[PDB]
Amino acid sequence: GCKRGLAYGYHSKADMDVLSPAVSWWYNWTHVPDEGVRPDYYRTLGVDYVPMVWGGGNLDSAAAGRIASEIPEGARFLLGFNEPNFGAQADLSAAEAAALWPHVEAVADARGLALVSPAVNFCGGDCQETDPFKYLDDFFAACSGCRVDYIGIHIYTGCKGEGDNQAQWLINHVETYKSRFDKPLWLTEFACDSAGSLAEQKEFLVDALAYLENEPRIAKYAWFSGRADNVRHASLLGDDGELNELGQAYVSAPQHAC
Ligand SMILES: [Ca+2]
Ligand SMILES: [Ca+2]
Ligand SMILES: [Cl-]
Repeated sequence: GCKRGLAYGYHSKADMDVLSPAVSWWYNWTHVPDEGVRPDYYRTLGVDYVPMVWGGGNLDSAAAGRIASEIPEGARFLLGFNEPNFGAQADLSAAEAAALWPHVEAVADARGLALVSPAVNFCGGDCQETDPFKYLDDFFAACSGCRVDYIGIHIYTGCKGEGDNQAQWLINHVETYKSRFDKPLWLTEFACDSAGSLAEQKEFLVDALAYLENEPRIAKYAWFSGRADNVRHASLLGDDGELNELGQAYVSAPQHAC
């Protein structure tokens, strides 16, 4: 249904009150929703929680059972491993990710969840695989019998883009995924990474959402993040329950069919 989500794990009730007019889903890199809004408040607001299996550690049938019984009632999706191609994140070869996928698929089969691939991006340092398109080709080869409904991607570019479209470098990467793969896409983290001022991140966000809302191959997208320390000007929230100017732009931006 509605595409606009958030990648954040520390929502308060008041935070979700001000986001929920347009932010219809979120995830938090684990499989149980943020303590501040659980077990009922997010459900009463009608915001969807999407669980994740972040990585490959401590994973077997017993763990799959536990995760399936801990994910809340109402789940419909399950995200696969986070940035496995990065040594500093889930740190799995495409072959290892494919070999452990049965545990992820066992959770989704038990609970009736649609599956998002492990989420990839370009890696430049400490990389199992630098090239995200290659990683995914290799994963699908190694996971030939596996259920994967959607492809997970992360994009972080500079803020200036091309001509009047400050999001052109992000658009160009989505167009590469669209040519390299046929499955629908979830853009589970994005922001620009060079913002010299708030105005630079705001113009990038506005042009990015106009593209993502109107691109049918993007099923869902999630801004990084509610409160971020290390991506300059990327936070949406200030004080408890207060959107900042960037949050207001994210909530107010036009939506496709929704
Ligand atoms: Ca281990
Ligand atoms: Ca512009
Ligand atoms: Cl609650």
